[PDB]
Amino acid sequence: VARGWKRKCPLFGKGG
Repeated sequence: VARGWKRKCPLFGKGG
């Protein structure tokens, strides 16, 4: 999934 990028994915935060 590409919706949970604000949890364990610090790569895309504000940009997500």
